[PDB]
Parts: sequence; structure tokens; C-alpha cells
Amino acid sequence: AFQETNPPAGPVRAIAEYERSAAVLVRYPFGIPMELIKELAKNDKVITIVASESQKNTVITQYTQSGVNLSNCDFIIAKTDSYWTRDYTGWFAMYDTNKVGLVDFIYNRPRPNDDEFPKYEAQYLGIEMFGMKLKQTGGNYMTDGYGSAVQSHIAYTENSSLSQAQVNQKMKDYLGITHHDVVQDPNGEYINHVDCWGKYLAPNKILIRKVPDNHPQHQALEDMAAYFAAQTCAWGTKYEVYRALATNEQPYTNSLILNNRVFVPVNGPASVDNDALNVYKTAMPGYEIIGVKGASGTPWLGTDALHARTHEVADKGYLYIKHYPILGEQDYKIEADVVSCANATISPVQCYYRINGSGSFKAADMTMESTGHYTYSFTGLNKNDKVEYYISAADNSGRKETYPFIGEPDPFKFTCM
Ligand SMILES: NC(=[NH2+])NCCC[C@H](N)C(=O)O
Ligand SMILES: [Cl-]
Ligand code: NA
Repeated sequence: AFQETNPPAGPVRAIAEYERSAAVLVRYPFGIPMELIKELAKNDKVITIVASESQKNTVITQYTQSGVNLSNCDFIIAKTDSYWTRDYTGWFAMYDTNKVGLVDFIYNRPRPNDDEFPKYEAQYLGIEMFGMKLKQTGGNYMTDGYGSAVQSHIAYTENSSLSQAQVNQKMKDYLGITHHDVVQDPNGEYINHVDCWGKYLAPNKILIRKVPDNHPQHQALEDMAAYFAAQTCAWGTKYEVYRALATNEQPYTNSLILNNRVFVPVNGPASVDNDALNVYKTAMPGYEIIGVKGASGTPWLGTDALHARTHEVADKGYLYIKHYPILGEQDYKIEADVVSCANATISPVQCYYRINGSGSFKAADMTMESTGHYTYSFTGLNKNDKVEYYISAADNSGRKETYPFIGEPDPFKFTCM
């Protein structure tokens, strides 16, 4: 059962789903199609939860027979009640400047084995765990990686013995959340999970479910989209609000962002799926958008699909780039904090840039002003010049990261004004 602990030594920063992932967590007996596991294992480590050595051998045989990349397959032996790894597995946070930790909570379901799982996850990953005494579920949580978290109202109503202020304080203490945006769920369904209607695609992008004009939740969802469209994101610009039209409860927001690939559940008709996949492609240049059909025995549902049955795993040796970009009409100095959770040697730290969209991107070394603090000034440009840039860093543990994560295909853009 859940065990409360003191929060992590600060400062704390919750890691977003679109940050670097070292693996993805799935569970057996499966709630996902084998084709999805095969596609995930092609590029990423797939950790499968099984209850015993016998179940591990059964899964190995299924993976082997289906041509799954076994070199990217590992296992955790732990009892579980369900395959909703999104909802009961631990949440990732950076803390004490150079560490990655796991945050446990009271799973809001009568599933004691699922509730106990984060202890096994932290042990497997070789990371510390912290017990946040809140009734929570991963399906109802998303962070932008800049201290904001969006959750439906059950984050308050399922913690009714605490004031909203005490609930907010726990999110701040254990996950570094400074903006706990608890909203009235606009879907009118029993589940009240953010992932059934909303998803941050980047710190400045949010996807909000859209339904036909006649649907009873049409105005609630339009109001939610307008609410995000009118607010300033972590980067100081208004959110880019994208909409995925569900003509018949297709769970298009219930996708998985895993490194440079996005796994979107598709239920049909093909024309409606194609429109939703093209919204992701428009919103996320450089990402591989993959439509995934459901398993006939455990199909995708409006309230429960691909995101619900997966959970990304952060990199405990994460080469992290902290940066607030210079954007739009605009001193033209960028600053970035670059820290290695592996305590690896960081070199080089570069700014890749392009002027007026001409030619290839050019690299310039950033200056290290103080430990882990890098700067670069844009100089010798002309008024009305347009700039594209991104940050690039590598370390001697073989890690290579860009900011934004996808790098060159979606650079930061500003105009010399
Ligand atoms: N992240 C999610 N959408 N989770 C769906 C969980 C569905 C499951 N039947 C429950 O209510 O527990
Ligand atoms: Cl403690
Ligand atoms: Na738990």
C-alpha cells in the first residue's frame, strides 16, 4: 500500500511527456495490440510488467513469435490488477539539481497491486521514490515541464478532506508545480481524465478535443479551447490550440508522445482518422505520427485508449536543456541551463541558427558564463531579418539533445524589430 514520505530536496521540476524517454511501460495480460509493442520496440526500450517468471517466459514466446525486437525488451516482475499503466505508475520529476526521481500517490481505484507498483518501478529504474499523499491518477495529469499541470476537478473532489490550497501545496512540494490548473471536466463522462479531452503537445501547444455542434459537450469543449487560446504559455506567447474532431467518440487526444514519435489511436472512419492524424502532423513538424488500430479483444474507447495503457519512462541520466526562447517580434541574447543527471562531461553546447530561411543552419558555440549556464548573443544582423534557432548539446555518456526536443524541423523563430 501507498506509503507517504517527505518530498524531494528542491528545487523540483516535473518532466513532461515530450521530454526524452528512456523507455515505455506496458503490462501483461495485454490491453494493447502486439503490432503496437512491435512498433514501440523498434526504436525504444519496452518494459513489460508481468506477475511471475512463468508470465515473463509466456510473453517472451509471444514477442519472439511476433518478431518484436527482443534487444529492446525488459521486464519487471510485480503483481498488477490492470493494464492501465498510465494511471497507476509513478510520475517523473527532476530534483536536488542532478537527480531524477519517481513520485508515488494513492491510485484512485480499488486496485492495491496497481497502487503498490511504483515501489517496484523505482527499484527497477535505480531511482529514489517519494510518496505524495494525494488520491491521483496519471490519466488525469499532464505537465508542460515548466511548472504547470492541468487536471480535471477530481484532483480536488477525490481529496475532499484537504483544501484546494493543501492539494496545490502537495503538487508544488513533490512535483514542483507552481501552476496547478484544476478545471471542471468538459467531457461529462464518469472518468474525468484530462487525457480524454486535452494534451500538451509542446510547452506552447495544446490539443483539445472537438465534437460536432449537436454533441451535448460541444460548448464545454469550445469554452475549454477558448480558455487555453487566450492564455500565455511558459514561453510567453499564447498557446497554439489544435483541435481533433471526434465525430463518434474517437479517442484522438489519448495519444502517446515517445521521443520523436507520436502514437495516435485510430477507430475510424478512415476520413475522420486522417483529419486527426493531419492535425498532429501540422502541429508537430519533424515528429513521426503513427495511427494505431486497436486490438479486437481490448479495443480503443472514448475514455480509454493508447495513452491510458502506456507510460513513458524518463532518462535517469537525462542531458537536460532549460531554455526560455526569444520569439516573434523582438538585446537578442539567449540563455540556457544545461545539466547532466549522469554527471557526464557536457561538450559541445551550441546554438544552431539560420537567417531569412536561407541555406543550412550554422553552429556557434555558446559561452559558459557560470557552471551549467550558457549564453549566446545574436549580432551583426539587420532590422526586419528573420531568425530560426535551436540549442544543441552532447555529453561523454553518448547522449545528444536539442531544445526544442525535435530540433531543426521546428526551430524557435523571431524577427529583428
Ligand atoms: N488514462 C485513462 N484514460 N485511463 C482509463 C482507465 C479506464 C478504466 N476503466 C478506469 O476507469 O479505471
Ligand atoms: Cl521520509
Ligand atoms: Na500508488
